[PDB]
Amino acid sequence: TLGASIGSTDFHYLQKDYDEIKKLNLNTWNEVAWIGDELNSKIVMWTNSSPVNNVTLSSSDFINENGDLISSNNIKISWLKETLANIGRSNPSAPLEPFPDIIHNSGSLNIEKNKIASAWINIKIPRNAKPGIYNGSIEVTADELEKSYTFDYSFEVLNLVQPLPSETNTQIEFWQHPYTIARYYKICKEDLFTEKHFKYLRGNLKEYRNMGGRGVIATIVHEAWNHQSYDSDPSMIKWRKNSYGTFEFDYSHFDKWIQLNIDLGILDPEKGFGQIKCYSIVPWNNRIQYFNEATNKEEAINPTPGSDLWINIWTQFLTSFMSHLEEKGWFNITYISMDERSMDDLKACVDLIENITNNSYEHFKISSAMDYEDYSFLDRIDDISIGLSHINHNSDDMKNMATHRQELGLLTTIYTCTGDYPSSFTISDPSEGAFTIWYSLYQNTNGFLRWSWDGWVENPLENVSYKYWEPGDPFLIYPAEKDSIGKTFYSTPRLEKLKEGIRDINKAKYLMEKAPNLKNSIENLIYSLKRPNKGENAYGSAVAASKEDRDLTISEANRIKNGINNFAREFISLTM
Ligand SMILES: O=C(N[C@@H]1[C@@H](O)[C@@H](O)[C@@H](CO)O[C@H]1O)C(F)F
Repeated sequence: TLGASIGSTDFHYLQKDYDEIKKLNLNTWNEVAWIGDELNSKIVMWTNSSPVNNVTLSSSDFINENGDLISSNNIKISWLKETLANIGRSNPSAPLEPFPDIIHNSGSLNIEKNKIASAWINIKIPRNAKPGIYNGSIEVTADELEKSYTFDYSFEVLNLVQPLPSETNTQIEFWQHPYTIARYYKICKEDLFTEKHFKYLRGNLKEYRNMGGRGVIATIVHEAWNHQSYDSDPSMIKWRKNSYGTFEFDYSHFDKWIQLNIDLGILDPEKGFGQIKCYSIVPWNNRIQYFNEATNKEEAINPTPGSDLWINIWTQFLTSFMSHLEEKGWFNITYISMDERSMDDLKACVDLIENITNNSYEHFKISSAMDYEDYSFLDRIDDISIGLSHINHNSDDMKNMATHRQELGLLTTIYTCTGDYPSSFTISDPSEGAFTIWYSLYQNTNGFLRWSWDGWVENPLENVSYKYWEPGDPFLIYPAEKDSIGKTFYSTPRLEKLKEGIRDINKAKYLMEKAPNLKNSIENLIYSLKRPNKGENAYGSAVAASKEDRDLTISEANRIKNGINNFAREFISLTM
C-alpha cells in the first residue's frame, strides 16, 4: 500500500523516476551540527495500485547521552508540493513536468495510486542546546498501512556555536520585488507600502535576514530592466516633470520600504550595516520615464550614458537623493547600481558620481554586476559581482582580484543566473546551491548575490513556466496560496541548500580564526574544491556537462562540509 525510505536532500525525487525510487530502503540517517545550526533530511514515499489516505509523519523528541532534550517542536516535517515546469529555456515545446520544489505544509496528506510523494525534514538545533549525540525517530503512518515505518535519526551537536550572521563577514544579496508580492496578493496601489502590504513582506524578509541577507534593492527609475520579468518593475521613486517644466521626485515608497528593512534589522544605517542598492542610473535600453503634467501623458527620453543631458538629470536626482538620504541617516549605506552594463557605460557613472559631493566630503558608493571577466578602474566600484560562468576555474585572475579588493575594504561576490551550472533553478539538484556558496569562498570573495528572491510568475504553486530562462530562475521562495490566512511564503529545497552553504562557509571561517594550528589545513581543504563543467539539455537549459560532473557537484559540497565538521572535532579535542 505505502512504501517509504529516507531520501537525499541533494536532488529531487521525480514521478518519472517512480520505477527506480520504488526500490529504496534506507532506514537510518546521521549528520553533524553545531549549536544553533540546522539540518535537513527527507522521507520519500510511494503508492502502488491503491490510493493511501491520511499519511502523517511524526517526530519523537531528540535525546542525547545525558538525557538532554531537543523537543520535537524543533523538527518541522513538511510535504514537498509539486509544481509544473517547462524544462527548457525559451523553448515553448519543451516537456512540462512536475518538480517537488515547494516546502509546503505539515500534517496529513492523501496520496493517489502509483505516485511518489516526499516530505522535507527541517531540524533546528537551539542556540542553547547542549552538545552530544542526539537520537530520535520519525514515524510514518497512514489509514491503509498495516506496518508503520519508524526511521532512526541521529545527529551530533558539536560543542561550538554557529555564528550569528551579524558576527560574520558574509555578504548575501537577493533582489526583492515588493511590487510583485503586491500584485500576487492583490494589494492595490493605494495600499502600497502600508501595513496591508507589509503583512506579506515581513515574514519573507525575516527569512532573508535570518539566513544572512544584507543587501536591499530599491528601484530609482521606471522599468530599470526593461520589463524583463513577468511583472513590471515600478520605480520606488516617482518622477514627474511639472507645470513649470522641472523634475520632481517622490520618495514615499522608497522611504517606507527602507524603513521596513531597518525596523526588521536587515539594514542599520547609523551603523553602516547592510546596503541599499539603487537600480539604476543606467536602465536597460536607456529609457527614462516620467509623468509630464504637460502633456499630461507619461513620456520618455533615450539619452545614451555620459552626455550633458544625462549629466544634468542624474546630477539633479543624485543631489536631491543625497539631501534626502542625509535627512534620514541612510546615506552611508546607499549604492548606485548597474546590472550587466557596458564598460564604457560604467566609465560615466564613476565620473558623474565622482562629482556629486557634499560639504562633509562624502561620496555615493557604487555597485556593478558583470557578465564579463589592472584594478585602477574597478577599485572605484565599491561592490562588484561576477557571474559564475564568467569565472575561469583554470586561472587565478578572479581570486587575485577579490583578494585585492578585500585589502581595500571593497565588496566582491559571485552570482548565478540563467545559463549557469551549478545554479538555483527548479530543475537544478538542490545541492548545487551549497556548492555555489562554497565556490564563493574558493574564489576569496565576500559571498553571493542572486537576482531572484521573490520574482513570481502568475501562480507559481501550480506552474513556474516563463517565456525566458530556466524554470524557477526568478524566485527562490514561493508565495503562499492567495487566500492564505497565516502563511505568506514557502521555502524551497534549493533555497535551503543556499542556507546550508552559508552556515557552512561561516563555520569554516570561524574555525580558521579560532584554530590557527588548523587554519592551513582548513584552507587546503577549501582550495581543493573541484568544479563541474556546464552543458545544455535538449531544450536549451544549462545542466552538468556530464553525469560525472553532476555527481561531482554533489560529492564536493558534501566532502567540504564533512571536512570542516571533522576539523571542528579536532579543534574541540584540542581546547578541551
Ligand atoms: O543576475 C544578475 N543579472 C541578470 C538578471 O537581471 C536576469 O536577467 C537574470 C536572468 O537569469 O540574468 C542575470 O544575469 C545580476 F547579477 F546583475
